[PDB]
Amino acid sequence: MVRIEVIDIEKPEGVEVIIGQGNFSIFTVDDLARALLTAVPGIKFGIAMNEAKPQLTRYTGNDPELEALAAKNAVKIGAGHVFVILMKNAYPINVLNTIKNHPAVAMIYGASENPFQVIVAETELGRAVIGVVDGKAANKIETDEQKKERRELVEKIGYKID
Amino acid sequence: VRIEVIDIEKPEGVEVIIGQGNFSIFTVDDLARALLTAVPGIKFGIAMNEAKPQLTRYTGNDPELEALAAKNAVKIGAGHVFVILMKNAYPINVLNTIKNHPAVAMIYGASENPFQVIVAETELGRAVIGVVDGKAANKIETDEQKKERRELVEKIGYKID
Amino acid sequence: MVRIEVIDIEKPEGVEVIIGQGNFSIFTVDDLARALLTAVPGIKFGIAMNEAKPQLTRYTGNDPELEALAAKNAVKIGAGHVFVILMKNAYPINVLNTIKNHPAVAMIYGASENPFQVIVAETELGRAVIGVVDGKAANKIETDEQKKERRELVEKIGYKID
Amino acid sequence: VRIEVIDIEKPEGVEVIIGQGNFSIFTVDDLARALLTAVPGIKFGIAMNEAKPQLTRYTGNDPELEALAAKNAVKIGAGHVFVILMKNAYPINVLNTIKNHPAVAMIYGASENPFQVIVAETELGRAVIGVVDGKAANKIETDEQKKERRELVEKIGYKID
Ligand code: NA
Ligand code: NA
Ligand code: NA
Ligand code: NA
Repeated sequence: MVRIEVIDIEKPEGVEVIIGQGNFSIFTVDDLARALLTAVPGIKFGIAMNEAKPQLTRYTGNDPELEALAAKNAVKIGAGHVFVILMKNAYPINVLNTIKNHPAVAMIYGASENPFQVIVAETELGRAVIGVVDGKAANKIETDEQKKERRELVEKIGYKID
Repeated sequence: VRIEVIDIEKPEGVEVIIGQGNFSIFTVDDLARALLTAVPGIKFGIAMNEAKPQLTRYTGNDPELEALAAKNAVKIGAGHVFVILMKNAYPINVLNTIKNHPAVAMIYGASENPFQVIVAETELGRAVIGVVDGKAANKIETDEQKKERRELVEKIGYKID
Repeated sequence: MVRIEVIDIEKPEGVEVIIGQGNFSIFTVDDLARALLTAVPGIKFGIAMNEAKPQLTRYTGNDPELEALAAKNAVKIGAGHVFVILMKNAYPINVLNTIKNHPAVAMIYGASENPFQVIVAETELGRAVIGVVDGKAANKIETDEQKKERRELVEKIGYKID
Repeated sequence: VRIEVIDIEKPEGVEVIIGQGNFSIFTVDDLARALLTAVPGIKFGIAMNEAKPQLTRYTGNDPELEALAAKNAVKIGAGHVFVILMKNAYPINVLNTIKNHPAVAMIYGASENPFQVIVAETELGRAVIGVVDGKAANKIETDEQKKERRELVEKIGYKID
């Protein structure tokens, strides 16, 4: 059996979501949370990770609301060893390497603040994340003018040196 | 071999990071761009010495930290050494970004303590032989002091629910 | 590179300061100190002079306090071959010629008991004294009455002959 | 040539300085002003002989030292000679001030020793031909006496840290 379903990630506007595949849930949920604290001062987040054996969604973080939401999204996804992070006061570009560098992390499915979906397949054994829909799909290739625009915007955002 | 002890000049609260790299004209700009990705709002100056033309290159996003980074770098003089002075971010938030850079060999040290760079000089040029990162420890912590620091670490913000 | 900074001379009220440019620091700090002793009996002072090669501020004198202060001021000025003198029980007019006539002295930047500043320029090589602010600046020309006043005061101070 | 030996009259502890100058009416006053700049609190009398009116000019800031300086100067008589009697200052503190004066040619001697001025006299006037500055030495110091004077010089106040 292979039934596929689409899960809409529930998160408030401005909150960044990161979905990944890990190992050793009881240790990692806490250890990865500690690691996230070292990435950006003031980062606020919730992290939840699924443990297969007891079929439990573990969670922690340093923000009640994001913790509740991370756990809710994680248990819905259900897939074993999948972890969900919901954060604010930090961007994926400031934390992805910290996550990829964690010894119990296998991979990261995706990360952003766009409307986000997790595609899950369920078999007679359990569930598996087969992909993520990170926002709407692109359907046109940028023009030279649009190239200039994005580059000016990147500098305006703060990625500029003297 | 002549040995000099250079006091790093930096404002109170400013973090300094000294390292050894390569390809100065490219790296001074590229590492600066990388630092911008480490922590939003980070303010810094970075300078790096180029041997051939004997020039201290520099950039960043803060006039004063750039001038100070360049001053410290040229006083150190050693080729391919880079000096970073930053604020609005801590070493623990950026060291991996620096170690991850393809033109970086190593990082001598990083902190906000009174800092010194020990430099050796030969007939060719100079070499960083070590760094004095603050005062030296002279007492091993007691069990009570262990509890003290662990409570402080949590109070600083390193705590999870 | 040329960064300019202003250094405020730290000294007790009533203490006279003399800043100069010399040569052969290890010899001169001691020899000039000996010379000062011949200028006015009872003179108490501290003298410090910067030696470039070892980047050390040398000092001596015959007063612990003035010696510590002279060295503190000299090391912060930093400029090689610059010497700083802090004295009491003697006035500049009693010792300037002794200093100017020392064989290892190039010049004297200034001397007085007014609030005093040393303007220093720093390059990639080292530091240089580019000037001294000897007290507040004059902004008005004396009147004939003030002229009579200062002349009476000079006599009252003791510059009067029978 | 007649030769006279003049004993300088001065109280114990007073220092005498005899010199040869020029332009007496200006110099007696100007050199006195200069002496005041040498050491704060200096007390003295200065007299100088003017040839054409055959007058001994004098000034200073001490009535008795002035009277004595003038008496000694007129007894010496020689034109353009000046005599200084001072206290609250030593020759080592003022000799350069005197030598630096534009109207001073030379300084014959200076001390607090028993002092004599040897004067020669012609049909025109008088001339200082020398000074007897205290007793004459008759023994060369021993190595031990060297140590003795050097310790005394430091004790007097000529010592640095
Ligand atoms: Na897949
Ligand atoms: Na080393
Ligand atoms: Na100047
Ligand atoms: Na003679």
